[PDB]
Amino acid sequence: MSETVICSSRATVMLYDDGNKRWLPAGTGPQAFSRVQIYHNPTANSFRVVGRKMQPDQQVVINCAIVRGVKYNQATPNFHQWRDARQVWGLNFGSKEDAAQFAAGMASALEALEG
Repeated sequence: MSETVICSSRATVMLYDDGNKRWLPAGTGPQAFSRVQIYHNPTANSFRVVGRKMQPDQQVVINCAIVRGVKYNQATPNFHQWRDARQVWGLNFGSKEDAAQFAAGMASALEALEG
């Protein structure tokens, strides 16, 4: 299998546009939540998020890498916004378990990457 996934949460990934101060659908225009999973690649001691929509289309809404530099902010019980380089990946969740599970793996990444 492609690398070793960490966790999986239900949410509609969102990309912030500091240029205009607001959020913006990471993937394409349409929306309908997405199954985002984290990738645990210890071969290089690095992590990366990967999520796709929940429709026959199957499109990745998130595909970035996190390495001892991003720290989950968690705006609300059902939201996770982190600042990596210059962008912001604020994904909106649908259920408590989603936002809770998502941070589960992630938190592990930021912990095995930072120290």
